[PDB]
Amino acid sequence: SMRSASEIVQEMGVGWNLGNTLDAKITNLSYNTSPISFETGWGNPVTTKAMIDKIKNAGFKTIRIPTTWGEHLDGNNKLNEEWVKRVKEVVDYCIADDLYVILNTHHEGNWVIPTYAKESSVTPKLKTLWTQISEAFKDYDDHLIFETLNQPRLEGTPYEWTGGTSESRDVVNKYNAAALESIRKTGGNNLSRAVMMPTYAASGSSTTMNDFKVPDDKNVIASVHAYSPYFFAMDTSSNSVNTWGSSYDKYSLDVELDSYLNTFKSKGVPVVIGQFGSINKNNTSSRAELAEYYVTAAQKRGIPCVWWDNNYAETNKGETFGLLNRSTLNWYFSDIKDALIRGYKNVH
Repeated sequence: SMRSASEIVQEMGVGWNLGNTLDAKITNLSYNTSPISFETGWGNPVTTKAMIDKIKNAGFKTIRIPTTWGEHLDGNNKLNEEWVKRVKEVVDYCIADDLYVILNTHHEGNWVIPTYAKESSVTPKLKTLWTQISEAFKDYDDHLIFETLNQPRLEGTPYEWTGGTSESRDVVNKYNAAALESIRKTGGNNLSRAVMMPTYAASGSSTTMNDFKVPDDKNVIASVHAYSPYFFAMDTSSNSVNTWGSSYDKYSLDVELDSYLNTFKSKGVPVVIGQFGSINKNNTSSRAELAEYYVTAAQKRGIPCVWWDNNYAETNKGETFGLLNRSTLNWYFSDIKDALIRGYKNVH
Protein backbone atom coordinates (compact mmCIF):
# COMPACT_ATOMS: atom_id res chain seq x y z
CA SER A 1 0.00 0.00 0.00
CA MET A 2 1.00 3.63 -0.54
CA ARG A 3 0.68 6.27 2.17
CA SER A 4 -1.27 9.40 1.34
CA ALA A 5 0.75 12.39 0.20
CA SER A 6 -0.19 14.18 3.42
CA GLU A 7 1.20 11.33 5.52
CA ILE A 8 4.44 11.14 3.54
CA VAL A 9 5.16 14.87 3.83
CA GLN A 10 4.95 14.59 7.63
CA GLU A 11 8.02 12.31 7.61
CA MET A 12 10.31 13.84 4.95
CA GLY A 13 12.31 15.99 7.38
CA VAL A 14 15.22 18.02 6.06
CA GLY A 15 16.53 16.93 2.68
CA TRP A 16 19.43 17.26 0.27
CA ASN A 17 19.59 17.73 -3.52
CA LEU A 18 22.14 15.89 -5.67
CA GLY A 19 22.59 19.09 -7.65
CA ASN A 20 24.42 19.73 -10.94
CA THR A 21 24.59 15.95 -11.53
CA LEU A 22 21.84 14.00 -13.37
CA ASP A 23 20.31 17.45 -13.98
CA ALA A 24 23.41 18.88 -15.67
CA LYS A 25 22.12 20.02 -19.06
CA ILE A 26 24.74 18.94 -21.59
CA THR A 27 23.63 19.76 -25.11
CA ASN A 28 26.82 18.99 -27.11
CA LEU A 29 26.67 15.20 -26.76
CA SER A 30 24.06 12.80 -28.31
CA TYR A 31 21.13 10.81 -26.95
CA ASN A 32 23.21 7.60 -27.12
CA THR A 33 26.26 8.99 -25.31
CA SER A 34 27.23 7.37 -22.00
CA PRO A 35 25.27 8.65 -18.97
CA ILE A 36 28.53 9.51 -17.23
CA SER A 37 29.34 12.18 -19.83
CA PHE A 38 26.20 14.01 -18.67
CA GLU A 39 26.48 13.26 -14.93
CA THR A 40 30.03 14.68 -14.83
CA GLY A 41 29.45 17.36 -17.49
CA TRP A 42 29.22 20.25 -15.01
CA GLY A 43 32.36 19.23 -13.12
CA ASN A 44 31.01 16.94 -10.44
CA PRO A 45 32.49 13.46 -9.90
CA VAL A 46 30.50 10.33 -10.64
CA THR A 47 28.05 9.67 -7.81
CA THR A 48 28.81 6.80 -5.42
CA LYS A 49 26.75 5.11 -2.74
CA ALA A 50 29.30 6.33 -0.19
CA MET A 51 28.24 9.91 -0.94
CA ILE A 52 24.59 9.01 -0.36
CA ASP A 53 25.51 7.14 2.84
CA LYS A 54 27.20 10.30 4.15
CA ILE A 55 24.00 12.31 3.62
CA LYS A 56 21.81 9.65 5.27
CA ASN A 57 24.17 9.25 8.22
CA ALA A 58 24.21 13.01 8.82
CA GLY A 59 20.45 12.89 9.49
CA PHE A 60 18.82 14.05 6.25
CA LYS A 61 15.66 12.02 5.56
CA THR A 62 15.05 12.93 1.89
CA ILE A 63 17.22 13.20 -1.21
CA ARG A 64 15.99 14.97 -4.33
CA ILE A 65 17.56 13.61 -7.53
CA PRO A 66 17.06 16.43 -10.05
CA THR A 67 17.18 14.79 -13.48
CA THR A 68 17.26 16.37 -16.96
CA TRP A 69 15.78 13.97 -19.51
CA GLY A 70 15.27 15.71 -22.85
CA GLU A 71 18.81 15.13 -24.17
CA HIS A 72 18.25 11.38 -23.64
CA LEU A 73 15.24 11.08 -25.95
CA ASP A 74 15.68 9.78 -29.49
CA GLY A 75 13.76 11.08 -32.51
CA ASN A 76 10.77 8.92 -31.52
CA ASN A 77 10.82 10.27 -27.94
CA LYS A 78 12.12 6.94 -26.58
CA LEU A 79 14.48 7.27 -23.61
CA ASN A 80 17.94 5.81 -23.89
CA GLU A 81 18.01 2.68 -21.76
CA GLU A 82 21.49 3.20 -20.34
CA TRP A 83 20.35 6.61 -19.06
CA VAL A 84 17.34 5.09 -17.32
CA LYS A 85 19.58 2.39 -15.83
CA ARG A 86 21.98 4.98 -14.37
CA VAL A 87 19.18 7.10 -12.90
CA LYS A 88 17.74 3.92 -11.37
CA GLU A 89 21.08 2.98 -9.81
CA VAL A 90 21.36 6.38 -8.10
CA VAL A 91 17.73 6.15 -6.95
CA ASP A 92 18.56 2.69 -5.57
CA TYR A 93 21.50 4.07 -3.53
CA CYS A 94 19.02 6.37 -1.80
CA ILE A 95 16.08 3.97 -1.43
CA ALA A 96 18.43 1.31 -0.04
CA ASP A 97 19.49 3.86 2.60
CA ASP A 98 15.86 4.28 3.76
CA LEU A 99 15.55 7.80 2.33
CA TYR A 100 12.57 9.45 0.72
CA VAL A 101 13.53 10.20 -2.89
CA ILE A 102 12.10 12.94 -5.11
CA LEU A 103 12.67 12.16 -8.80
CA ASN A 104 11.74 15.04 -11.14
CA THR A 105 12.21 16.41 -14.59
CA HIS A 106 14.61 19.32 -14.31
CA HIS A 107 16.18 21.60 -16.98
CA GLU A 108 13.57 21.03 -19.70
CA GLY A 109 12.72 24.69 -20.40
CA ASN A 110 14.23 24.80 -23.89
CA TRP A 111 11.31 22.56 -24.94
CA VAL A 112 8.74 22.72 -22.10
CA ILE A 113 7.56 26.19 -23.11
CA PRO A 114 4.35 27.26 -21.27
CA THR A 115 2.44 29.07 -24.01
CA TYR A 116 -0.78 28.22 -25.81
CA ALA A 117 1.19 28.24 -29.08
CA LYS A 118 3.58 25.51 -27.87
CA GLU A 119 1.08 23.36 -25.95
CA SER A 120 0.38 21.00 -28.87
CA SER A 121 4.07 20.20 -29.34
CA VAL A 122 5.00 19.98 -25.65
CA THR A 123 2.14 17.95 -24.22
CA PRO A 124 2.45 14.65 -26.16
CA LYS A 125 6.22 14.61 -25.61
CA LEU A 126 5.93 15.37 -21.89
CA LYS A 127 3.30 12.64 -21.55
CA THR A 128 5.44 10.02 -23.32
CA LEU A 129 8.41 11.02 -21.15
CA TRP A 130 6.41 10.61 -17.93
CA THR A 131 4.93 7.33 -19.17
CA GLN A 132 8.45 5.93 -19.55
CA ILE A 133 9.76 7.27 -16.22
CA SER A 134 6.66 5.96 -14.44
CA GLU A 135 6.94 2.52 -16.06
CA ALA A 136 10.61 2.23 -15.09
CA PHE A 137 9.85 3.02 -11.42
CA LYS A 138 6.34 1.56 -11.16
CA ASP A 139 7.22 -1.11 -8.57
CA TYR A 140 8.99 1.22 -6.12
CA ASP A 141 7.34 1.74 -2.73
CA ASP A 142 6.03 5.04 -1.38
CA HIS A 143 9.45 6.37 -0.43
CA LEU A 144 9.77 7.31 -4.12
CA ILE A 145 7.95 10.55 -4.98
CA PHE A 146 7.63 11.93 -8.51
CA GLU A 147 7.89 15.68 -9.28
CA THR A 148 6.39 16.60 -12.65
CA LEU A 149 8.44 19.69 -13.54
CA ASN A 150 11.10 21.87 -11.89
CA GLN A 151 10.81 25.64 -12.48
CA PRO A 152 8.61 25.81 -15.58
CA ARG A 153 8.54 29.38 -16.87
CA LEU A 154 8.79 31.67 -19.92
CA GLU A 155 12.56 31.42 -20.30
CA GLY A 156 14.11 34.19 -22.36
CA THR A 157 11.19 36.63 -21.93
CA PRO A 158 10.67 39.58 -19.57
CA TYR A 159 8.23 37.39 -17.60
CA GLU A 160 10.77 34.65 -16.79
CA TRP A 161 11.47 35.74 -13.19
CA THR A 162 8.46 38.01 -12.49
CA GLY A 163 5.78 35.34 -12.02
CA GLY A 164 4.68 34.84 -15.61
CA THR A 165 1.37 35.68 -17.22
CA SER A 166 -2.18 34.37 -16.91
CA GLU A 167 -1.58 32.30 -20.06
CA SER A 168 1.70 30.78 -18.92
CA ARG A 169 0.48 30.03 -15.37
CA ASP A 170 -2.53 28.29 -16.96
CA VAL A 171 -0.28 26.25 -19.26
CA VAL A 172 2.00 25.23 -16.37
CA ASN A 173 -1.09 23.85 -14.60
CA LYS A 174 -2.06 22.01 -17.79
CA TYR A 175 1.42 20.48 -18.20
CA ASN A 176 1.41 19.37 -14.55
CA ALA A 177 -2.04 17.79 -15.01
CA ALA A 178 -0.94 16.05 -18.21
CA ALA A 179 2.16 14.62 -16.53
CA LEU A 180 0.06 13.43 -13.58
CA GLU A 181 -2.47 11.76 -15.90
CA SER A 182 0.36 9.86 -17.61
CA ILE A 183 1.79 8.75 -14.25
CA ARG A 184 -1.59 7.51 -13.01
CA LYS A 185 -2.40 5.72 -16.28
CA THR A 186 0.54 3.33 -15.77
CA GLY A 187 -1.30 1.77 -12.81
CA GLY A 188 -0.05 -0.27 -9.90
CA ASN A 189 1.74 1.74 -7.23
CA ASN A 190 1.64 4.73 -9.59
CA LEU A 191 -2.13 4.98 -9.05
CA SER A 192 -1.44 6.38 -5.56
CA ARG A 193 2.22 7.48 -5.50
CA ALA A 194 2.68 10.98 -4.16
CA VAL A 195 3.28 13.47 -6.97
CA MET A 196 4.79 16.92 -6.45
CA MET A 197 4.08 19.64 -9.00
CA PRO A 198 5.29 23.25 -9.03
CA THR A 199 3.85 26.68 -9.33
CA TYR A 200 5.13 28.77 -12.24
CA ALA A 201 8.93 28.97 -11.81
CA ALA A 202 8.41 27.10 -8.51
CA SER A 203 7.85 30.59 -7.12
CA GLY A 204 6.17 31.04 -3.77
CA SER A 205 4.97 34.53 -4.66
CA SER A 206 1.32 35.24 -4.03
CA THR A 207 0.56 35.46 -7.76
CA THR A 208 2.08 32.09 -8.64
CA MET A 209 0.80 30.29 -5.53
CA ASN A 210 -2.69 31.66 -5.96
CA ASP A 211 -2.94 30.40 -9.55
CA PHE A 212 -1.77 26.88 -8.63
CA LYS A 213 -4.46 24.39 -9.64
CA VAL A 214 -4.81 21.00 -7.95
CA PRO A 215 -6.03 18.30 -10.38
CA ASP A 216 -8.80 15.91 -9.30
CA ASP A 217 -6.38 13.58 -7.52
CA LYS A 218 -6.00 12.72 -3.85
CA ASN A 219 -2.17 12.50 -3.63
CA VAL A 220 -0.76 15.77 -4.98
CA ILE A 221 1.89 17.89 -3.24
CA ALA A 222 2.68 21.49 -4.17
CA SER A 223 6.35 22.27 -4.93
CA VAL A 224 7.95 25.67 -4.31
CA HIS A 225 11.59 26.76 -4.18
CA ALA A 226 12.43 29.44 -1.63
CA TYR A 227 16.02 30.70 -1.47
CA SER A 228 14.96 33.11 1.22
CA PRO A 229 15.58 35.86 2.03
CA TYR A 230 16.76 36.43 -1.56
CA PHE A 231 19.23 39.27 -1.02
CA PHE A 232 21.07 37.25 1.65
CA ALA A 233 20.67 33.76 0.20
CA MET A 234 21.27 34.17 -3.53
CA ASP A 235 21.88 37.73 -4.74
CA THR A 236 25.39 38.85 -5.73
CA SER A 237 24.47 42.36 -6.94
CA SER A 238 25.02 45.62 -5.08
CA ASN A 239 21.85 44.64 -3.18
CA SER A 240 23.65 41.64 -1.66
CA VAL A 241 23.28 41.17 2.11
CA ASN A 242 25.68 38.98 4.09
CA THR A 243 24.20 38.91 7.62
CA TRP A 244 21.04 37.25 8.93
CA GLY A 245 19.39 36.81 12.32
CA SER A 246 17.44 39.89 13.46
CA SER A 247 13.91 39.83 14.84
CA TYR A 248 12.74 41.28 11.51
CA ASP A 249 14.58 38.55 9.57
CA LYS A 250 12.88 35.86 11.66
CA TYR A 251 9.44 37.46 11.42
CA SER A 252 9.74 37.82 7.65
CA LEU A 253 10.63 34.16 7.21
CA ASP A 254 7.82 33.07 9.54
CA VAL A 255 5.23 35.05 7.55
CA GLU A 256 6.57 33.61 4.28
CA LEU A 257 6.39 30.02 5.54
CA ASP A 258 2.90 30.66 6.94
CA SER A 259 1.84 31.79 3.45
CA TYR A 260 3.05 28.51 1.95
CA LEU A 261 1.41 26.32 4.59
CA ASN A 262 -1.88 28.17 4.67
CA THR A 263 -2.30 28.88 0.96
CA PHE A 264 -1.71 25.28 -0.08
CA LYS A 265 -3.78 23.94 2.84
CA SER A 266 -6.66 26.17 1.72
CA LYS A 267 -6.30 24.38 -1.66
CA GLY A 268 -6.32 20.94 -0.02
CA VAL A 269 -2.66 19.93 -0.48
CA PRO A 270 0.61 19.78 1.46
CA VAL A 271 3.69 21.70 0.30
CA VAL A 272 7.37 20.74 0.00
CA ILE A 273 10.14 23.32 -0.34
CA GLY A 274 12.18 21.31 -2.84
CA GLN A 275 15.08 23.79 -2.99
CA PHE A 276 16.47 26.30 -0.49
CA GLY A 277 19.91 27.35 0.70
CA SER A 278 22.41 30.18 0.83
CA ILE A 279 25.59 30.91 -1.13
CA ASN A 280 29.10 31.35 0.30
CA LYS A 281 29.70 35.01 1.14
CA ASN A 282 32.40 34.17 3.72
CA ASN A 283 29.56 34.44 6.23
CA THR A 284 29.18 30.97 7.74
CA SER A 285 27.83 32.18 11.11
CA SER A 286 24.86 33.92 9.47
CA ARG A 287 24.30 31.07 7.00
CA ALA A 288 24.16 28.61 9.89
CA GLU A 289 21.72 30.80 11.85
CA LEU A 290 19.44 30.97 8.82
CA ALA A 291 19.75 27.23 8.15
CA GLU A 292 18.68 26.27 11.67
CA TYR A 293 15.85 28.79 11.89
CA TYR A 294 14.53 27.92 8.43
CA VAL A 295 14.40 24.17 9.08
CA THR A 296 12.86 24.63 12.54
CA ALA A 297 10.20 27.02 11.24
CA ALA A 298 9.36 24.84 8.25
CA GLN A 299 9.26 21.60 10.24
CA LYS A 300 7.07 23.18 12.96
CA ARG A 301 4.62 23.82 10.10
CA GLY A 302 4.95 20.32 8.61
CA ILE A 303 6.88 21.59 5.57
CA PRO A 304 9.86 19.50 4.39
CA CYS A 305 12.76 21.56 3.04
CA VAL A 306 15.50 20.28 0.75
CA TRP A 307 18.90 22.01 0.56
CA TRP A 308 20.33 22.58 -2.95
CA ASP A 309 23.85 21.05 -2.93
CA ASN A 310 25.72 21.48 -6.22
CA ASN A 311 29.16 20.65 -4.73
CA TYR A 312 30.31 24.21 -5.55
CA ALA A 313 31.60 26.20 -2.58
CA GLU A 314 34.15 28.69 -3.94
CA THR A 315 34.32 31.81 -1.81
CA ASN A 316 32.55 34.92 -3.15
CA LYS A 317 31.20 33.29 -6.34
CA GLY A 318 27.56 33.01 -7.34
CA GLU A 319 25.50 29.85 -6.83
CA THR A 320 27.99 28.45 -4.29
CA PHE A 321 25.55 26.25 -2.37
CA GLY A 322 27.91 23.33 -1.80
CA LEU A 323 27.94 21.61 1.59
CA LEU A 324 29.33 18.08 1.06
CA ASN A 325 32.71 17.87 -0.66
CA ARG A 326 32.01 14.87 -2.88
CA SER A 327 35.69 14.16 -3.56
CA THR A 328 36.78 13.97 0.11
CA LEU A 329 33.45 13.18 1.83
CA ASN A 330 34.22 15.98 4.28
CA TRP A 331 31.90 18.98 4.62
CA TYR A 332 32.76 22.33 3.09
CA PHE A 333 30.81 23.91 6.02
CA SER A 334 30.19 21.45 8.85
CA ASP A 335 28.60 24.27 10.87
CA ILE A 336 25.86 24.70 8.25
CA LYS A 337 25.21 20.96 8.01
CA ASP A 338 25.06 20.82 11.81
CA ALA A 339 22.58 23.71 11.87
CA LEU A 340 20.27 22.02 9.34
CA ILE A 341 20.14 18.80 11.35
CA ARG A 342 19.78 20.71 14.62
CA GLY A 343 16.78 22.55 13.17
CA TYR A 344 15.17 19.22 12.29
CA LYS A 345 15.89 17.80 15.76
CA ASN A 346 14.43 20.91 17.40
CA VAL A 347 11.06 19.65 16.15
CA HIS A 348 11.54 15.89 15.86
